Amino acid sequence: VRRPEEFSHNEIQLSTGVKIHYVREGSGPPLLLLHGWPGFWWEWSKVVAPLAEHFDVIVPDLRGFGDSEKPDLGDISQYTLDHATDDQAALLDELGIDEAYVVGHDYAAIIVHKFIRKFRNRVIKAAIFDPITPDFGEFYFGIPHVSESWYSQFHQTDMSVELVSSSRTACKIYFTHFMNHWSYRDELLTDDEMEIYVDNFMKAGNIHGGFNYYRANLSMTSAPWNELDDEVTDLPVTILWGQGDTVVPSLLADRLPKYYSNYTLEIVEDAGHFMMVEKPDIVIERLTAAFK
Amino acid sequence: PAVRRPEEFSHNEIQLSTGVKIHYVREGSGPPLLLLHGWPGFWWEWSKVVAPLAEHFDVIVPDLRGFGDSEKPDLGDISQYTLDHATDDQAALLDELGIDEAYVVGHDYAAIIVHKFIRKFRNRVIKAAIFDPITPDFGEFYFGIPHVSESWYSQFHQTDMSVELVSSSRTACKIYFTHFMNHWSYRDELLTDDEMEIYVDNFMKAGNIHGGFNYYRANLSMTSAPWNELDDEVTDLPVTILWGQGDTVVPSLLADRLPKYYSNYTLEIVEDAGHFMMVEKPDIVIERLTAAFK
Ligand SMILES: [Mg+2]
Repeated sequence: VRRPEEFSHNEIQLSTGVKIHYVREGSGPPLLLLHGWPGFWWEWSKVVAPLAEHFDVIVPDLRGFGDSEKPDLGDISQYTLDHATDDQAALLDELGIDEAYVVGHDYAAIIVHKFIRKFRNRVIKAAIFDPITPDFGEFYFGIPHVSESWYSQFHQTDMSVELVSSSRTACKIYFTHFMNHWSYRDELLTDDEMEIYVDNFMKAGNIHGGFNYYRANLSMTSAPWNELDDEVTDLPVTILWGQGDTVVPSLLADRLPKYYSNYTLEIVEDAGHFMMVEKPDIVIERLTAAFK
Repeated sequence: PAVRRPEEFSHNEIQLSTGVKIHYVREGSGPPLLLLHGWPGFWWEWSKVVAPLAEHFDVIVPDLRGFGDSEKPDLGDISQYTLDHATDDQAALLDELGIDEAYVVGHDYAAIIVHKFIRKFRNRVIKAAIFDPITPDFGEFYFGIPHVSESWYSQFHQTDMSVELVSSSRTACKIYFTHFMNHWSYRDELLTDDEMEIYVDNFMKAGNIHGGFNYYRANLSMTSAPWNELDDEVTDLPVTILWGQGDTVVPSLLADRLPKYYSNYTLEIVEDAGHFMMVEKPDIVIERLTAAFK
């Protein structure tokens, strides 16, 4: 287990008005790895050094997460996924990168979906794990998947922030459920690993900032998708799907042709929602091979 | 120390033909009147209306199985937490008290219990009243869009983590339940802090958190069917319906569904009341029940 401090840390101010934290190492074509919720850059820790043999690996914290800036926590409008998508192109800008390989899942599955249609000329190839497409809502908020999406509505309440942040123990109890339930195997993280997550989420504004994503993009009056996002894209895309993902299940894969005309699909039977945590060997091999 | 303390009632615990030990308080002289709580709650949610009602009724206020000081059936066996069981418990309690027929009042989970009781045990009801009723119709709306913004908690309770988090301390327990007491109420703050501490005292008892959540696992999981073909019966029992317009979880726009199941009822929408009519507007409860049950 390679700890957060055993990485090379950076912080820069982007044109989008927000300060973004990221780690970086390796040499080669740029490779941007984007986390979701629950998460922050460190969820990719198992795969950074191996990929750094072939890529300039760049792993930022999304705004509202990790050590990146939390916009005014009372301003839900700064937590749209469109903002976080613009943050990624502005990061490449600030680093003098013309185009990059892009990888995302969970919330970052939407960012990548948006990114390669709005910033097509900034992406070489892309990969998405357990992708989420504009037609996801009808299922996600439907019967019986409401059994799984309840947390998105929990996070609209002020009491959710108050309860989850009431102590380290309450924080660990809450987040431990999603890491395991959304995973193929019964226990995803070692206790020490989970403790590093609690360290992260007990940072000022991180519980609140993460829930604002749900208030900004998954409320009953939220409209996070754009007309642009309905475009079929012919970008070469690598799709991996964890058959164990209970919240974004692999059966939704029959919807990919609605939006992608040139993709590979691999359903991993013994993986769930966190491919880079549970099956890092696979993430490493397929990205190295797909990205030349 | 500003409301009738829970110690200041006449308590009794009784084993029933159904196999559970039921706890209840009782006082008053008159025709019998059974008052049934829901979630979050226990017998003491009716405490503001018991003594005023006890001047004309024989008030009987039990803890539902899984709640309060009533027995928790095996917590790993959700089959013992269906609303059919809790309805039978009410008849079993009348039996054990020598009561042939009673006035009956229910809301929330007890709104369902009453719906079933007045159809299966019509022989045992004089008249009934339901606050913010819940009909067999309910699921399509409760789990529909956008009400999933309000029913998330029913699915939260399916998880093991919900029990682990909410029982983690008095603080967590109080933060959690405070949300529902207030959010489901017309006014911003339903309970005084001292009243809330009594609620926390109750839910920090062994199995009261787990047991309450089991009602959601037995009756409101996606594989549940708590309703029966009988419950589709249209009943002509005279039913008093009071509806809090500020109720966010069982909203009063649902009143158009009542004729589907009731042919002899009164309806009054209370503008400045929410999900807990007997807590937020105790006077209306007292005045309406005493008027209807004469
Ligand atoms: Mg699992």
